This record gives sequence, structure tokens and C-alpha cells, in this order.
Amino acid sequence: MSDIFDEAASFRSYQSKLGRDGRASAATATLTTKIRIFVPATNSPELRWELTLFALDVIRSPSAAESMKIGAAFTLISMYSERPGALIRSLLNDPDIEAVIIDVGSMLNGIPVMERRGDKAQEEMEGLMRILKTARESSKGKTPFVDSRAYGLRITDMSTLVSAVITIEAQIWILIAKAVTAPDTAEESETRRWAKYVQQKRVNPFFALTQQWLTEMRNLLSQSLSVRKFMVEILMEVKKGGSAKGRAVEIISDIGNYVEETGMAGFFATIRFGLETRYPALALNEFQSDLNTIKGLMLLYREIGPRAPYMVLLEESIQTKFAPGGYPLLWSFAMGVATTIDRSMGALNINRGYLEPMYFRLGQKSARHHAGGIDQNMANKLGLNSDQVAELAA
Amino acid sequence: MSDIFDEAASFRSYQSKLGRDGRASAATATLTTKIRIFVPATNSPELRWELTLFALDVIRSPSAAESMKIGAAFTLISMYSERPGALIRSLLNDPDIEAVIIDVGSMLNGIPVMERRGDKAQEEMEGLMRILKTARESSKGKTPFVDSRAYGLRITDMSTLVSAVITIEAQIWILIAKAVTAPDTAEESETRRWAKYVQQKRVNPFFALTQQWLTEMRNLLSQSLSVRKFMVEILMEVKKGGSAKGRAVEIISDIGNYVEETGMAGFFATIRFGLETRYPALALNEFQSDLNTIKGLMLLYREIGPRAPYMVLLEESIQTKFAPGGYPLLWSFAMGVATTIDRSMGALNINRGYLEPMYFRLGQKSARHHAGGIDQNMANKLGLNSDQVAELAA
Amino acid sequence: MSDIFDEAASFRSYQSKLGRDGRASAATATLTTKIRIFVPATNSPELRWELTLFALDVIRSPSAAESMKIGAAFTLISMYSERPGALIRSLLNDPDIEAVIIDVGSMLNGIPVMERRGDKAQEEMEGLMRILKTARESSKGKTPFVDSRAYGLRITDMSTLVSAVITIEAQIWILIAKAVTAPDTAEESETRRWAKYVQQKRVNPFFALTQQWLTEMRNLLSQSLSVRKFMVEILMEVKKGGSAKGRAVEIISDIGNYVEETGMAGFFATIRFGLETRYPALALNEFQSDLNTIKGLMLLYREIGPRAPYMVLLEESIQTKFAPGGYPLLWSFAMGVATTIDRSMGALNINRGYLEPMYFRLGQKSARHHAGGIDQNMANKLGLNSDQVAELAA
Amino acid sequence: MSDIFDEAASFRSYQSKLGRDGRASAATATLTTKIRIFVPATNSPELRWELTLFALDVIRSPSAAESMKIGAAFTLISMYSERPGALIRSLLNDPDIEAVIIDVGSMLNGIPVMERRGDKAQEEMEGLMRILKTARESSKGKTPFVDSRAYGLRITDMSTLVSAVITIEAQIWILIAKAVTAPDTAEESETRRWAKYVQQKRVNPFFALTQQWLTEMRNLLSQSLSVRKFMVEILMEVKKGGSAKGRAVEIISDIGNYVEETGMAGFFATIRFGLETRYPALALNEFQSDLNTIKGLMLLYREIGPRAPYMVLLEESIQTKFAPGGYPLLWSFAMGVATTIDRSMGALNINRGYLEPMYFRLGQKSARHHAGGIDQNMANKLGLNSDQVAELAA
RNA sequence: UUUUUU
RNA sequence: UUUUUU
RNA sequence: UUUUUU
RNA sequence: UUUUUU
RNA sequence: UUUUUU
RNA sequence: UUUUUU
Repeated sequence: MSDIFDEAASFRSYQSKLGRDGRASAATATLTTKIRIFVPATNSPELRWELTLFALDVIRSPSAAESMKIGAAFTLISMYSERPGALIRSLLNDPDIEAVIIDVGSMLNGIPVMERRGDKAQEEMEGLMRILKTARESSKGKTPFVDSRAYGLRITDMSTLVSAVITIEAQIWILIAKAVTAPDTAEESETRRWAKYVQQKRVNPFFALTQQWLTEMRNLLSQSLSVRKFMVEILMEVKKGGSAKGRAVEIISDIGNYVEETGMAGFFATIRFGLETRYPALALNEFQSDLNTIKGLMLLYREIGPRAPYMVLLEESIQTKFAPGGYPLLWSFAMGVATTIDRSMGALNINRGYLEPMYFRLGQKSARHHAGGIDQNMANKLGLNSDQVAELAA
Repeated sequence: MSDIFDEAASFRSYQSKLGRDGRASAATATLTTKIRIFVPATNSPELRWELTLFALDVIRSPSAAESMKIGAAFTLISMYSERPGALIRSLLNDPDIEAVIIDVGSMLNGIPVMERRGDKAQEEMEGLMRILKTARESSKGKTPFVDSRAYGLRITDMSTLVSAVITIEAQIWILIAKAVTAPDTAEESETRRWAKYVQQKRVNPFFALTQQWLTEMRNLLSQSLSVRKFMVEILMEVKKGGSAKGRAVEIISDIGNYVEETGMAGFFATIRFGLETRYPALALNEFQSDLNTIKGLMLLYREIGPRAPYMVLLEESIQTKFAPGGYPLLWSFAMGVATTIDRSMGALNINRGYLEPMYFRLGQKSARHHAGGIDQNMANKLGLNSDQVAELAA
Repeated sequence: MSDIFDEAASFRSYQSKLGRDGRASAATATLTTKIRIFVPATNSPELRWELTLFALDVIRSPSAAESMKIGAAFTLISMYSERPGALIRSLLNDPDIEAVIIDVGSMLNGIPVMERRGDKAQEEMEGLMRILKTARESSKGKTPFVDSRAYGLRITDMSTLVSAVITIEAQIWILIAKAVTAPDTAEESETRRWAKYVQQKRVNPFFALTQQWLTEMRNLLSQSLSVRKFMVEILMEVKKGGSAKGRAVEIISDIGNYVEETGMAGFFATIRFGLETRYPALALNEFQSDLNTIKGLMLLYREIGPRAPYMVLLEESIQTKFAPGGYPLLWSFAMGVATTIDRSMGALNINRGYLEPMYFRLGQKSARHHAGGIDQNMANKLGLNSDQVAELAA
Repeated sequence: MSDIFDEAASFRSYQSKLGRDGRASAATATLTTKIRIFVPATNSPELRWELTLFALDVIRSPSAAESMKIGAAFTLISMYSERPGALIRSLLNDPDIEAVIIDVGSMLNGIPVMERRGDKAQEEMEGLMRILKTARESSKGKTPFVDSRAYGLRITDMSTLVSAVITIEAQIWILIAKAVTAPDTAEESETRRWAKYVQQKRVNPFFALTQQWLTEMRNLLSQSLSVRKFMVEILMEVKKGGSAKGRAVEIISDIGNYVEETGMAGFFATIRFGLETRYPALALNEFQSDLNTIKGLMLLYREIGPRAPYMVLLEESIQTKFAPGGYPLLWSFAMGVATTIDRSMGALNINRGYLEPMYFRLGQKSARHHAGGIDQNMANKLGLNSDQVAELAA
């Protein structure tokens, strides 16, 4: 009767937020891994330049352990800040890892431990020398930068160090946009971002890393989750306005503008196209369940919080519920109308197992052959029937 | 049902202002660069004239470091004020740089440090002499001014110094309008502004810098963000009325009238043409999402504050969300009707990847062949059907 | 009549807080002096030990400039903190001086500048070498510590460094109690404090500086006001409870317990003895004005704020109004009863020009020969007349 | 007039809580020392017995570093708990030190590191062997226990291990009562406590450590503040009732009953004797200031919190204000009446510099020759005048 | 600063 | 201005 | 700490 | 930017 | 990202 | 799970 079909809606709403309530216990505590991070102790430009060169070499090194690579990545990311240790310690929310901040102090060819020399330090020094030697020998004499003069470059001016560091941060931060979604199909959007930032003169093109180093760093970023979590935390903190933003922070926020809502193109495309742009072909007895699921998904997305856009980057378990597969019909309709309407829509790889070609064809027809689609008109267009006819005439 | 398609609007509104709340921490502090600024200590016209000649030479100098160029630019901009040091210190909001104000004191061919002569001063003196020599030799004997007599000119009268300084400030401030949007396509609007100010007799044409110096200064301004931030802060402070405005301040505000809303022509054109000038072809099921996005953008623009018009100049990350690409359909419609209606509209370079030629054609037709477009008439024009027919007859 | 003698009280109350209202302008800005502070960049014990040895040598050095001595003192005081630069920058309220924090980085015999070596650094290195040589030659081969082995001691363990640093901070902080009140008559209370802290095992007596170095440091502390202001700010910050206190902080607070209310023994003795311990000889027509002045002084002291106890250390101008001389009669009475009652009271040098021997004799008599002094008894001692007689019998 | 002498009370009350308000900053952060703690990983009795034997040897060792001694003490104290690591981590509030909990795992003659054997482990093994050898050689073949058979004793039963561990904890916890007050004058009250616990059969006398080991451990406890802080935290946590108490916890609480209010005998004796036991000789114009100070001290003690009784153990700076010296007159009176009344009172060493023999004699007379001291009688003893006379007749 | 008993 | 004890 | 009666 | 009348 | 006029 | 544009 009347009561049923509403009890169903309440049941689905309750099932969506079924057990996602309360607070968990500390028993489910992940084992922690020690990660050694080399941060610059002082503000001298030469020390910071040598440190970032060392971090580039370590990241490029093939014999480097994963923990050393994560340490080098953390050193690189926090290089712009005047207090990298404070930035790392105050913007770390990774239960998987524990970070031991190490102030570099002075600067040799590698790093001088300067803590009980001879006792448990010489082995670390030889290890760092081996890492550097393997990094330099692995490449065919090619420096990490696309320009050989950028590697063996002496930096003593603060402005030059700042420019080079900003360029390195920009080139690193380009990769996060398509690091886990489709790392193989990258180097096109990344090149577009690099060209955009070069044309804006925000980055000096002299310090441009080669594509081999970029591929290695992207592979490291995709393999590791702690680096992604740290960078997402940095993005969230920068997104919060209120204070003055520096050049590095502004570049990071501009990149995060592209980073947001990555890996969830299906859901947002479904929203924008199938749900909005109201077409008379919506209520047809095969889209009502999908509409209810979509509404529940919007409520869940609002409930998640500030980490919702970067759900794929943090690899949230909630992301699976957002993926198409629970609403294949409306999703297929929406991507059909998207591919017919948006030219850019159509390069997306959507050869899934629930394509529903009938509904894709229905959406394709609904986009063009359906009708002009005159929605409720606040202004009284009494004589616009001929206008609608002319618009549909194309 | 009824509830859906409104939950969507609330979801998009919440997603727009998703994480832009709260206050950030001091951990994300950009590394600061020392910038040396030479300000005139006294009000003697000869000292100020020599100082601005030195600043012109330093800016024109090719061997000058970037920090020295920024110092010379800051010296030039604050030259009009009777207390340049106070103006710089009370109108600086650049976290990227720290300014060390240096009172010039006396005036030699370069600048006399007059602080422990011999100790850490002789090297600076030789450096300044090298800068001046390189600046003079780099040009083919051409002075920065278009008139050779304007360079080696003795100034002892306050009025002549004021006139020359005002001319230099005007010619510098013309460049900010098209410094980052399209610096290459400049020298047309800049020449138009210069002709306008010459015809108004606000600037004395004798102190007219050559186009080579203007190109060098524009390149420096585009490369550097601190100078842009300082000049935008000056524009914002001058825009606030209430006090008496001097000739320099009035010229600066008149230039800022053109400076405002630069680099965002797409968004404002979309507003003015597609949104306003209500055409019966608006509600057609492919513009509703764009309308919602545009409304959210207006709310965001109102929320930003007084820095909203100069978003491109400060290179805000929020500017990316305002750029066309998130609403290509309504944007294309609006630029179509603009190019058909506004003659000046059409010189804009809009060969983007989301042009949507079908909607551009639809807007072109909507501008002329659609209808006369009679909106709600407060006055009862019962007999104006023939008037509308005659108006449409063209 | 009745109205008069109350208008007088209101007049004196208004005269006390006559012009101490409103906010001052920035025109009265003291000229600032640059002070170079060498802080340890890292946490390595050897670097910190070498740095504090260098600071001890600089303080002991006779050829050192005053600014260098203040820098060495600031380096010494903030040595215990893990972030000396942050502690100095967040606890500095000295308009007289500006502090340029310098991270030491590495550690040579002196300090390596490690910033454009050769350019404006070699002269500083030779200056530091001259400072060290003069410091070592000035003494008759005597190390700053009372033990010659404590100077040329290698420190690699964190615990030993912490113990030595705590001892040095304690021995430095003993001097502030009697640095400006009576520096010449010191070395008795200072020795008592040192013995107290040795018996408590809070300080290791091996790192005990000689008395010559202590005298030099006390002279430097008395000469300089910025060091006193910084140490008073540290005392005020430590006094505020709420957080966990370390060994250094606990020692500093324990010393500040003695530091408080220094240099104002006359006023507080007058309060405690003349005002409290109510004697029938108070209201005698020569103490009413002094009572009114004392009440006004209490109101002023409450109004001053948290800096009231350390008024002599900061050399407040308000301290002059608190000194005896505006109420010599009641002050003389109070010191008379104090010298008769308190055995320790009597070592105070009070041979002032307003001693009023008649009132001193009156107080001496009031202490003993006056009466037993039975105040209002809450418990009804109906039979205690004989008890009072026996008590007065002595 | 009437207003004065109350403004004085308000002034003293405000001066007592002068600057003890607000929250301190993190700039005043003490440097932290790494402390290595060896905790038993499993519950096997043999492993725990070997671990506590090793800790006893390390504490007795003269060549052991202070950090190793603190680690051994922490291992000993938390030995009773089934999860020593959790107990240490959840009951540590020492900003001076950082604790790195180390699970022992297996058990060799010393401790097997069992973490990358050969790499940075062999040196630690040789160090532990040297520590054990020096500990065994330093003594004249004397085991830490008073019985030679208790050292080389095999423990495989859980009950025997529990009994031995409880005995060791008891003998360690006896020392805290007089570790910092008068460690030299100990071994009398400690022997009395040991005899009390032996007569109660709570501790098995077979595991009785020799007096040399007890003296060494007491010296270590007096030297170190972190161990005292940890043990005081344990005492505070145990004092909070509500849960079931084990034998070790009950013994610890019984010992803490004696531990409480240590090192503050002067203040509490002054309270109990001078303030309570109301004598007609109180209000005599030389005790009113002391009464006000005592009231302020009671308010401060109530305001301090649960850490108030163990103020001397934590070496609070607030303890100095509680010590006699700010109220020598009432203190002398109270100790006089105490020495006349309480037989145990009189062994206290009170040969201070502010004894005031006149007031001590006055208190001695007030105790006996003053009067019977009949206070307000709720029951109407109309005929008890002869009873009071007989009571005074003695 | 502290030196009792409990 | 200041010269004790704590 | 405790040493009665009940 | 401005180019009338008043 | 941006390329008009004002 | 993901593969557009921005």
C-alpha cells in the first residue's frame, strides 16, 4: 500500500550507514616502520642545495631501500619550508610509519652524521657512499635534470635556491594527479601542467628533471602510501585559507586544484550528467533505485569530511561503494549523454563489464534526438515555441 | 522525486566551499629572501633624481641580480612618497621576501654606504660601479628615456622632480595591466594609455622611457611576484577613499581602474553576456549545471574579499576554479553572443579545447535571428507589437 | 567640616593615578642595536658543549665588545632548550635591541660561518680567533670552571651535556638575585644558594665556574638591561603553571622564588611590620598620611600587573614612587620594629637621610615595652588576663 | 581606618597567586635524553628472574652509565606488572627523558638483542658483558642479596618468582620515604619498615638485599629525578581506588602512606601544633602575619592538586614558599609546643637561622605552664572548675 | 631546601 | 635607587 | 601494622 | 578621458 | 592559466 | 579500483 516503498527507502538509508558509528579500539594497531628523514638544520642555500641533490640521487638510486626512498621523498617535499622538521612533525597522520627527524648539520659529499663518529656511523657513511655511487652509475651519465649544467651547479644566492627548490616541488607535485589512477597514461597532462607553469613564469625551466627520473619518482609514489598521505595532508592544510600564502604554497594549491576529485570521474560524471541536466527519460522504472543510491552516496560524501575528494589517493575503503557497479544503469546513461555532449568526455576508459549498451544508446538519443529540453521558465516566454523549434532545428 | 535535484544543489554548494574553512598553521612557512631597498633619506630633489636614475640603470642592467632588480623596482615605486621607507614597511604583505630598508643618506655617482667605510663596503661600491658600467655599456649608448637630454639632466627644482617622478611612475604602472595576461601582445593598450595621459597633461612627455627599457621592466615584473603583490597592495590601499588624493595617487587609481578584473575576461564576459541579457535559449537542459556553477562562483567571489579583482596578479589558486573549463557550454554561448554583439569582443584569443562549436553557433543565432527579446515591461505597451516588429526588421 | 579630610583622600588617590592612562604613540621609539646570537642548530651534545665553552670564553674575554657579550649571554641562557632560536624569538620583549638569530651549523675551534666563505666571513673568523686568544691569555691559565679538567672535557653523552648545561644555567641564574641591588655584597647568598643546590643533588659540582668568571658575568649582567629583561621574561613565563616542568625550568623557578620582590625590601618590610602586626601606636597623627600613601601604593602595585615583583630588575620608573622617602615616618617605625623582632632584619643597610631616630626609638619601644598586644579574640578567653601577664613577663 | 588592614589581606592574597595563571608556551622545552629500558617480553618466571638479576647487577655496577642505571631501575620497578611496557608507557610524565621500550625476548647470560646480529649489536653485547663483569668484581664476592644462595637460585615456579619480585619491590620502595629528605640518616626507619613487612609475612625474608646495594640504589634514586617522578606517578595512580589491588599494589600503597607529606614536616607541624590546639597566646600582634601567610599556604596547597603531598619528591618550586622562613615566629612557637607535647617531636633537626629562642620559650611555657586550656564546651560542665584544677595539678 | 613518629 | 632572611 | 573480651 | 547647448 | 574594449 | 578535460 502507501506505507511500502517508503519503508524501503528508510531501509536503504539505514543500510548505507549500517555499522559506521562509534569509536574503534586501539587493539587494531598496525605495526610501525622506522623512517629516517634528513632535514636541513640551517638556512644556508648551499647546504639545502646539496641536500636536495642528495635526495634526488637517492630517489634515482636503484639500490636504495624503500625506507630510504621515503625519507628522501619527505626531505624533498618539506625542503621549501624554513623548518622542515616542524612541518613534517605537525603534518603527519600516518599510523603505518614513524618518522625520526634527523637534522643534517654540516654537509659533506654525502651527509656527516656528526654523532659519535666511528661508533655506528662509519657503516652508515659507507652505505650512503654506495647509494650515491649506484645512483650515478645506474644512469648512462645522465643527471636527474634535463640540463647537465643544472646538476653540478654551485648555489650561494638564496633567490636561486628558492627558484630551483620551487621548480623541483612543482615537478614532483605534478605527478600526484595521475599517480594511482593511470600512471602509465601520464606524461601528457603532466607535460601540459609543466607548460602551463612555465608560461606563467612561476617555475624556472632550467631546473627541469628528465623523464626517467620523473617515471622513477612516480613509481615510488604509486608504490608507497605514506608519501601520498603526507602530501594529501599538506594539500588539505594549504586549502584552508586565512593566512598569507607563499609561492610554494600557491603552486601547491594550484596543483591540488587539479588533484581534487581524482580517481572518481565515474561518480561525479554520473552526478553532473545523469542527475543534473534534467531529461524527461529519467523516471522510467529502471533509474529510481540508482537515484536512491546516488542520494545515499551524496549523504555519505558529505558525512566523510574534508578527506572526501582525496579518497582514491588515501585508498579509502569507502571509495569502493562510490565506484560505478552499484548503479550501472544510470551510470551508463550519464556517460552516454556525457560522450555525446562533452568532447573531452570520450577519452575515458570505461570498457567495464556492466556497460548496458541499451541504456548507453538511450542516453545518446536523449542527448540530441530527445527534445530541446525546456525546463521551468521563470520568465514568461509565451512566444518562444518557435524559438525552441529553431533551437532544435540545429 | 521532489527531494532529489535539490539535494544535488546543496551538495554542489557544499562541495564548492568544501575545505576552505579554519586557520592554517605556521609550519607551512616559506623560506624568506633578503631584499635590499635603497630609499631616499631626505627630500632634496637632486638626491631623489640621482636615486631614480640609478634605479633605472639597475633595472636596465643585464648583469644585475634579481634581488637587486626587485630592490630597484621597490625604490622606483615608492619614490613619489615623502617617506618611502614608511610606505614600504606599512604596505608590505609578502611572506616570500623580507625587506631591509636602507636610507641612502648622501649621493655619489652610485650610492655611498656611509657605514664603516672600508669594512664590508668597498666590495659593495665596486659591485654598484660594475652594475652601472654594464647597464651603460649594454645599450648602444641609448639612455632609458626616449630623449637623450632627459638622462643627463640636472634637477634642482621640486616641481620638475615631481613631474619627472610622476611620469616614471605612470609609465611603470601602465605595464601591470597586461604584464601577466599577455605581455607579448602589449605595447598597443600601453601606448593608448600613455597617449591618454599625455592628452590630459597629467604627465610631461619629456620624461618618456624607451620601449626597450619598458620591455625589460615588463619582463622583470612578470618574472617576479613580490613586486606584483606590493603594487596590488598599493592599488587596494589607494582604492579605499576617505582622504585627499595626490597627483601620483590619482594617476595610480586611474590606472588601477583598468588594472581591475584583469586576466578573468572569460568569467566576467560569461556573466555579462550569457547570464544577463536574458535569452529564451538559456533553460535548455545543457546550461543548468553551468548556471549552478556560475552562482557558486559568484558566492565564492563575494567571499574572497577585496583581493578578488586582482586574483590573476597575485596568482591565487582560486583563480583556476573561475577559469572557463568547468562550464564550457554556457561560456561558449556567452562568447558567441558577445562576438556577435560587442565589436571589441572578438579580438580575444579563445581558441581553447572546449569551444563547443554547436553552442557557439547557437549563441550567434540567439543574438540576432532568435527574437527581439522583449522582457517584462513595467510600462504597458499594448500597441508596441508593431514597434517590436519594426525593431526586429532591422 | 565633615566633607573635608575625605576630599583630601580622593585628591591623593586621583593624584597617584594622575596621568597613567591612555596609550602612547610610536614617535617615542628607541634606537635599536643589532645583537648577534649564536644558537645551536642541532641537538648533538658535542656541538652544544663546544658552543657553551665558546660562550663562556667570550663572556670571560676582556676584548669582547658589549654586543658580543650580550650574544654570548643569550646563547648561554637558551642553551638548555631544544630550540634556542624559537625560545629567544618567542620570549623577547626588548625595544632597545633587535636580535638576529644565527644557526651555528657545524663547529670548528671557533664558529664556522658557512655562508659565502671568503666574502665577509674571513674577518669575522679572525675576530673570533682574536676573542678566544684574548680570553685565554687574560686569565693566568685559569679555566672558567674551578676544575681545570672541566674545560678540556670531551662530551659525547646527552646526559653529561644536560647535567653540565644545567649546572651552568644554575650558576648564572644565582647572580640575578643580587645583581643590581648590591652586587658588591654578593658571594654570600650566592654561595648559600650553590650549597643548597649541591646538597639537593640538582647540580653536579664538577662543572663549577670560578669566582672570577662569576664576577665578570655579574658585572656584565648589571651593566646590561636587555639580558635582565630577557631573564625576567623567562621567569614570568616559567612562573605560569599548567604544563610539565623540566629540570632546568624547575631550577629556574626555584631561583626566581628568591628573585621575586628583590630591591624593594623597604616597602615590603614597611607593609609587613608597620602595617600588619597592629600596634596601638599606629594612629598618632603622624602616620595617617603614610597609611594613605601605603594604600595608594598597594593599589598601584595591584594595577601594575605580573611585572610588579621584578620592578627593580627592569628598572621601572614606578619603582621610585615605591621607595621609602615618601613615607619616612611609618617606614622608620616599621624598620625599628623589624630590627627588634626579626634577627635577620638588621643586616639591611638603611643609613638613609630620613631615618627619623625618634620614630625608630618609638618603634623599638613599641615592639617590646609597649604591651602584649592582644588583638580581637574570636575565642572567649575570659581567664587569660593572667596568661597575658605571664606572656609579657618574658 | 576600617578599610585599611583588609586591603592588606586582599593584597597579600593577590600577591600569593600573583602570576600563577594562564598556560605556558612550548618554547621552554627541555632537551630530552634517550633512556633504554629492558622489559620482559613474556611471562616465563625464569626469564623475569634472570632479568631482575641483571637489573640488580647493573644497578650495583660502578662502571654503568647513568642512563643504564635509570633503565635498570625502570625495569625493576615495573617488573611486577604482567605488561611492564604498557605500564611504563601509560604512567610516564617526564619531559626530561624519552623512554624507548625494548622487549627482551630470549635470555642469555646478559640480554640477546636479537635484531640484526653482528650489525650494531656485538658492541652492545660486549658492553653488557663488561657491565656484568665490573659489577661482579667490584663487590668482594658479595651478592646483592644478604644470602649468597639467593643470587644463584633457579626459579621455575611462578609463585616463587612473584614472592621474590614483591620482596625486591618492597625493599626498593622503602628508600623513597627518606631518599631526598635525609638519605644519610636513613637505615633506621627503613629497617623498621622492613621488620614491619616481615612480621606481616607480606615479604619473604630470604630475598633480602644487602645494605651496600641499598645504599647504592638510594644514592642513584637521590641523584635522579626521572625515577622519582615515575615512582610518584605510580603512587598517585595506586592511591586512586576503585579497582582490585594486588599484593604488589597493596604494598606500594602501604609504603606510600609513609611516603606522603615527606620533606614538609615543618609546615605540617606548624599547622597541627601552632594553628590547631588553640592556645590563648596566639593573637599577640606577632603571629597575625604568620596566620595570614599560613592561610594563603593552605589555599595554595588546595589549589596545587593531587601532586601536593609529593612536592619535595618532584622538587617543585612551590615547595620553597611552604618551607619555614616566611613565618619563623609561628613556626618556632609550634615546634616549641610540639617538642614539649610530642615525644617523637624533638628528633627533628631544626637548628635553622631563624629559631627565635624567645618564641620557642614562649611556646614551651604555653604547652604546660600556660593553663589547662578549656575550649568552648558543648556539654554544660557547670561543676568542672575543680576538674580543670585537678587536671592542671598534674 | 631537608633531617620525628606514623 | 639599592644593600636581611627566604 | 597487630597482640582484650565478645 | 574629453570635444553640444545652457 | 591568460590573450577585447574600458 | 582506476584510465577525459579542468
